[PDB]
Amino acid sequence: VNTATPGELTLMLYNGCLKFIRLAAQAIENDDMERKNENLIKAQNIIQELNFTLNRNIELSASMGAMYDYMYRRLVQANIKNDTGMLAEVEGYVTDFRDAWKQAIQSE
Amino acid sequence: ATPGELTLMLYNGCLKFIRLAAQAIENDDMERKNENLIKAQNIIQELNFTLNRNIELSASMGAMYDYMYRRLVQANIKNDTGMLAEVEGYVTDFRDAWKQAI
Repeated sequence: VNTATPGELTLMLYNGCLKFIRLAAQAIENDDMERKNENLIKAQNIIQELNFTLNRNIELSASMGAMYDYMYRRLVQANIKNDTGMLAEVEGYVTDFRDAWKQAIQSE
Repeated sequence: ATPGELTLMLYNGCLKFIRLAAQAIENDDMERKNENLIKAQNIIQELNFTLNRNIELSASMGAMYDYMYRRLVQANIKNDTGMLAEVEGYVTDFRDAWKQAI
């Protein structure tokens, strides 16, 4: 909780993608078709996960980044003043981001 | 699998922790308030970092993701490990560059 490294999740997908590709190569060299297909399907899923997020993030642009900064800043300010009020406003913003993101998902 | 799930997951996680924090404050539970508020904060930085990088990589990285996707599909059909190695090289480069950004 105090040691979170911003950006590690994408890193994790990258590491996952590489393992699946490598496992896929081993599956082929050893006549294991089922394990080759499953791993490539998974390697493919990570790429599409990154692809989706990249594209949507480019559309949201820097103003969305300014939005995050604010929220982060507010949660810190709500944590120092025990202001459930500020948690309510931040919750209102995040709720719309999620619903909006949920849409962008189904929308394909 | 649904492309986009993981971010949806982060948003939902972030809402849970924000909500548990509101609960803690009312119960004068400073312990859990801090815990949950830091988690929600970590999620925001996680989303903020990714967004900032993705905008720097630009849409060109997007075309590269499509190609890689197609090469994998092709490599699966051809049982070609040379193609896998190719993609593996790109992903390793992108992962290192990201490991640096962090």
